[PDB]
Amino acid sequence: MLNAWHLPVPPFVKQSKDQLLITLWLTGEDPPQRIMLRTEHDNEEMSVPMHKQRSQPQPGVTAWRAAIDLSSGQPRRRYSFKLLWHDRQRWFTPQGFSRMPPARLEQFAVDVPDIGPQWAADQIFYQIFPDRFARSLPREAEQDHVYYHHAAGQEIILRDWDEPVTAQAGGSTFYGGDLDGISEKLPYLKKLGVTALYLNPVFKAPSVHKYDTEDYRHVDPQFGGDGALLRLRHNTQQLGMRLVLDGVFNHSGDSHAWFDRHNRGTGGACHNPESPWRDWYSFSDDGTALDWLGYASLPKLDYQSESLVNEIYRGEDSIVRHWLKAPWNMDGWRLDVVHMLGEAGGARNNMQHVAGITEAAKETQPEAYIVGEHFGDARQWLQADVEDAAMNYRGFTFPLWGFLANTDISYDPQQIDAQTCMAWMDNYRAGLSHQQQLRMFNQLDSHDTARFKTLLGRDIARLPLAVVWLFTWPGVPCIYYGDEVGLDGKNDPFCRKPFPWQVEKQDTALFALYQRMIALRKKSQALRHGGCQVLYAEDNVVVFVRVLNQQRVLVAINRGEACEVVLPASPFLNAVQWQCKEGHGQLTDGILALPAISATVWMN
Amino acid sequence: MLNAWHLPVPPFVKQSKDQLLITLWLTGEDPPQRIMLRTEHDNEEMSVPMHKQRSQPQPGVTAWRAAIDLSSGQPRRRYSFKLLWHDRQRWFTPQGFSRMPPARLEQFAVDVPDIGPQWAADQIFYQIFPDRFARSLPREAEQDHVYYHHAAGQEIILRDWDEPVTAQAGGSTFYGGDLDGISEKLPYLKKLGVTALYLNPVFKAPSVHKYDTEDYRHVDPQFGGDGALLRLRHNTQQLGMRLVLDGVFNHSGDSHAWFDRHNRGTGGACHNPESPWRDWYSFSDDGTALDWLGYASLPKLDYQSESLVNEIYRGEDSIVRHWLKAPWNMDGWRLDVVHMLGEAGGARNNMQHVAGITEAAKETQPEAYIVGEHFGDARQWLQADVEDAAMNYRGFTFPLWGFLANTDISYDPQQIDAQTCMAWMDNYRAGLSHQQQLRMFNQLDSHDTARFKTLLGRDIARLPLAVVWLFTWPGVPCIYYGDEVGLDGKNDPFCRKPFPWQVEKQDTALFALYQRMIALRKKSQALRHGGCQVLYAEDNVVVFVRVLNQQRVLVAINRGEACEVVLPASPFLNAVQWQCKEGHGQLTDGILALPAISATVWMN
Repeated sequence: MLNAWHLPVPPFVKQSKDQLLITLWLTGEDPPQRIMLRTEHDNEEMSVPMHKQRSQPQPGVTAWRAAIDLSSGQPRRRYSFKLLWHDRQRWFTPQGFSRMPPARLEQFAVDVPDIGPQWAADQIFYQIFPDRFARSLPREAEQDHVYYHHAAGQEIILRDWDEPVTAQAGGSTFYGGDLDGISEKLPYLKKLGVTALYLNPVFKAPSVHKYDTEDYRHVDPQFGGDGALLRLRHNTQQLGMRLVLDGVFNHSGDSHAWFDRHNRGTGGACHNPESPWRDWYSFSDDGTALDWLGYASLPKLDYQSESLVNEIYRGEDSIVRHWLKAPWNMDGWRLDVVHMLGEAGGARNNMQHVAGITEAAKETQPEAYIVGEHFGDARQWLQADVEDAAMNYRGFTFPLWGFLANTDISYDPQQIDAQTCMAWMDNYRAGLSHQQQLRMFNQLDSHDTARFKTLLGRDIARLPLAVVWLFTWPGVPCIYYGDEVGLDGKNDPFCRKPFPWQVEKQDTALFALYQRMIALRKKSQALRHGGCQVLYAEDNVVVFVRVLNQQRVLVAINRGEACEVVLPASPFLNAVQWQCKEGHGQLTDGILALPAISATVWMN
Repeated sequence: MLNAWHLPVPPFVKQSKDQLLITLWLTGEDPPQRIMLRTEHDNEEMSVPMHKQRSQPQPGVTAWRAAIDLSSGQPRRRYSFKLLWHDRQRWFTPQGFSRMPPARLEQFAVDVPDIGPQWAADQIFYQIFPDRFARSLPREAEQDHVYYHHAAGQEIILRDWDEPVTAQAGGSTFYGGDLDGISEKLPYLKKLGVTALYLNPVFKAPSVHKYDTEDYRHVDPQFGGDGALLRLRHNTQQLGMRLVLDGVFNHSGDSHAWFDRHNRGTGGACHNPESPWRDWYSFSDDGTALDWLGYASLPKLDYQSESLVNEIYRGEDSIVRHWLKAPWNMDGWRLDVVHMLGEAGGARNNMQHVAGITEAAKETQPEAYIVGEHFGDARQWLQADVEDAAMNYRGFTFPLWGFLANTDISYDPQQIDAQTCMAWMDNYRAGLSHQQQLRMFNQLDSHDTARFKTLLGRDIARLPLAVVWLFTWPGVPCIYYGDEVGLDGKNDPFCRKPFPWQVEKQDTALFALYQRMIALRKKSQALRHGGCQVLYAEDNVVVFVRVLNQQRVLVAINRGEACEVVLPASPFLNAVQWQCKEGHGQLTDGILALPAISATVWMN
């Protein structure tokens, strides 16, 4: 049968002068007479005649080649292939063959004038909640003084690292980790192979999670000070590492001097109407203020105020540009409820202010990396390019919750197969250009979820496969602290367990795994900046290959008993050297040999 | 066998005080134990417990209902169905049952409150090409003068209606219609049933197509005039019709004041580099300016110039707000090539500007209708709200062109069946909110395409089907002058034939069909404001039903040999008297008898 193949990578996609080169493969009976290239000359769907080539790239398969003039027009290079017969018309797309013309999002793409974080196309990220990771040894008296969380109406519970995580006082209990404990654990990671840290809020606030911001310009004493951070910034800089912080620009805390709610100080918008920032926060007729999802702890921010927009991002000393310029030069920003930051306490002109910030950043740090917290379809925040990347909860994580753990984002039953999954994945990704696929924030769990291991329930044996998949899927992968060491926990406040540093607690078996796929990913041009074409997905087996100029990397997942599979022939499976790297399976003349519950990896 | 039914209009989607109340129908074995309703409060996907209903709408009907708070949240509310059992999970969306969680912009969607032109779905449209529609008997003094079409390098050619339209001298052959000739044939239309006019380029231009606007502030002397455009308005206003003007806004004409590519103007940006209008266009280094698809006559305009931006839309007497104010009170615009409007002679910040002109058109005419010329996917723009609607070429016309004519957008080679077609149509709808689906500007061909009749080739037989479709599928129809009287043509120089007024040349049979359809559409709540669900999709047959509260309307086409059909049962299929309004299919209890090339229709 006729089959065609194309990936948005160099083998095909090769830049020469002001002409990008898109190439396609054709292998089968009744070939088309002509092929066209439907691209977007500056938002105008056109069609360019592709040429057949005397020279055959691999035998029995012909290659067809055309141009996209790059000297003019927008940077996103969108395109697709129109195969023509005399009576028949079949379309070839990322999502594969089609008979009905596809959508603009669902098509191969490339950011030829890529001006986005190019770094972070080859990184592993490590997520840490500073209060549950590492307690430093010389502790300033201000890091253990007990204070009152007015928000919760109780004083904070200082605890000894080894005390249990209780249901009570969830957001108020403190073990005492600090940026001095991460600046103390800068070696542990380097050896593990982490290359970049994602840092939860480290600005003055009352909670243990510090999302009820109280000032955006200074670091909490409990977390440390502008002192603890100047260190973790400078000390990481040497070791190659990268540092991105957590911001909350959708809301501050009812204790911020901006919207004081406890009369603990002065100037607050809550119980004082002529506050200079009374229009910076929204209040109804009844006068109570607009808080995030009924948490009185989190006053909503109204960006209609021209002044707010100066404090947050526009003005030269904006909170955004602030942590991104001298003396910090932080590596970028994480967006808290990025799809909720708007005006009149709603998402009014949300894309306006989201788009806004990322401009401001980009005048400060042209190379800075900006991530959206989208638990659902996040396509357009990114179709629009208001962000460099989006925490890939939809495209990567939740898809593995259904397949491997049999559950969804709301912890209900979810029965899917490999076929359903690989479609779901391939579909979302299809909406993103290749250079867009590569910067995604694909992780497996986080402080907003249970620990992944604890979700798998009775299939805990599958955790590997998940950690094997995590490093071969396109994008930037991340590791929430405690995961590499086989940590556990249900949802908050139990997914925030203190780290065990006594080897008698770690599952070092796991820890090895990271390192290998961590190193192998760094050894691989393929698994970092390479395309991906799903090769087999049905029932309980999954198979794909990352690909660049000559490097190829196959994978095979099985969520079932061991088995064999017939990889339909493919030009990707004719590599010169099937050098096994990971797993315990063997590829023998196109038949795949998998142990049960396997996650295998080949390479050249 | 489990199955479910829902469409975004009442009885299901029914407003109630400060709460929209959503309901879902269910038939089949193994009913699900719980159902949750996923809505978006400010881009936040939550869950709304559905309760089953005590009073079962019909026999074999279980119904579940829940609430959507309107006191907050954003206008267009997206929603979808998550059916839960104890172990599997099913999602219900427009496109039906599915296993994947639904895309955000494919979920059911309702605008409450509504913003755009509501009276829009109520219209039927007549699209007029002035110089080739109606020549007013009392010709003006200069209405018959001939000049030098520099753009063409020849003098413009004067001609009378019955002359054959020639290929050569495409932009120069003039037959003599005007705005008064339109006004005097308003009898002809009010008979046809039309309620609003789409008036193609009508501002001063030396060509015939008037895309090279040469004075945006006056009506051309050969196409009517300021007084004539205020007469045709006076009539429509009294007769009760609506007149929408065309906004040729991505570019100006190369003989226009602002560019003066001819040495017959002053200050023109072509051969005067310091002219205050140099930044109104982008140029290259060989002096070349950015010309619209290489046609020097329409230099593209550089929208990064604030100077232009007040002239076109932001400014008070901007060209946009001018004709939407006294004295002209136009009812809105049609933005020819609206997608390529942007900065650096390209689409840089395209969506920013499109919304700007559409925003300037409302601020003046709060009830304005703004429509963009989109030959392809307009989805992302429509999800932005930057256009109330658009020429629905890919959302109606082309789907139909594949099925009924077996042709594409640039190539004839194309074969589809009813199922392939119908998904295409449901897809594009899913991405569109209902308040917009009814506002989508359905037509079958136009001044930039080949005449439908000539596309049909040897299968002219099906023209009836299509005509039914045009008025019965959701959205507003726009009968392009000519096709009602069976006018022919082929391309941009042949698809604008002069309207034939001789009864003996008109296919009056065709005219009849329109009238009926137009009237049927005018009588029905359904065909204007009501939901639509395809009920059967196979090969040559398509069966669909528009629905509202109690009113129903069946339709059924068969572009092939006649046959019988096994109509799947449905809760809409208990109509009290399906009184045949058109077609010679007769319906016997869910068995449908469809004659060949039939366009049958019922109603109750």
